[PDB]
Amino acid sequence: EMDWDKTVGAAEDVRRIFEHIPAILVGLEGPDHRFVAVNAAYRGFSPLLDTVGQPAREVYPELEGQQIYEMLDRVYQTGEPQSGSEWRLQEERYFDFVVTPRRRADGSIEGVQLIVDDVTSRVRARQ
Amino acid sequence: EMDWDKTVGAAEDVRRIFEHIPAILVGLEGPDHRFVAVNAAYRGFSPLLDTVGQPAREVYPELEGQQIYEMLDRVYQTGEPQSGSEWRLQEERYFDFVVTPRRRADGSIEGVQLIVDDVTSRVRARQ
Repeated sequence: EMDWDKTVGAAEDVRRIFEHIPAILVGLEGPDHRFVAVNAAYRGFSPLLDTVGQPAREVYPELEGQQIYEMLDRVYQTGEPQSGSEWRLQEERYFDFVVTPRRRADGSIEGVQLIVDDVTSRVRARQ
Repeated sequence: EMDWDKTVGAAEDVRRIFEHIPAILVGLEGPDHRFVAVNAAYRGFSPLLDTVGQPAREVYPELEGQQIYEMLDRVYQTGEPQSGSEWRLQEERYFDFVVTPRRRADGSIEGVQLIVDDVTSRVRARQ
């Protein structure tokens, strides 16, 4: 078994690092993808805050299992990692991302987490 | 002021998300860059563990202020973010990275954190 405090870090410290990681990060939990962790970069990309605990589909209903929630479901249900490339999201933006499962010690799936990358300027550079 | 538990997440939860973020992440503290947070991807890339608390230069002395520690210093001292592209590291690997400062509420610099990207296969694909 692992000693988390010594091997990964103390919880408050690790939270503070996460907040400041220079990339868009999100953690979700349970079959309804409740927000469990979001850092400053994430909140910058979406200025809807005081957000932890609520189901994703509930804070972002303007989208609906299409086609992202459905891939969050697939990762949650099957544990198969999923990647997207250059997905449009209405300004008008494009995002790369990877979603992976999070397993408990018993091997069961607890939730998912994502790193997102804003690649708008890269596609917009296609003249 | 921000309510961390509600806005970013509870500390143990956020730590657990961080552990599982599918990208190499590291947090350091103080003028000697003591390890403060490292996730599974990081520990995979460097299987030297039980590592939190120690100064970087002390666990990786085979490198020496060259030319990376020196750029960790520059970010710590000046607060200027730094990016690297395709840095070799002896197998033989190549890494992209971004290092940013972490400021206290008083505006002072507490440490730095990094996201690292292994891009070996991308350069190795140059025939």
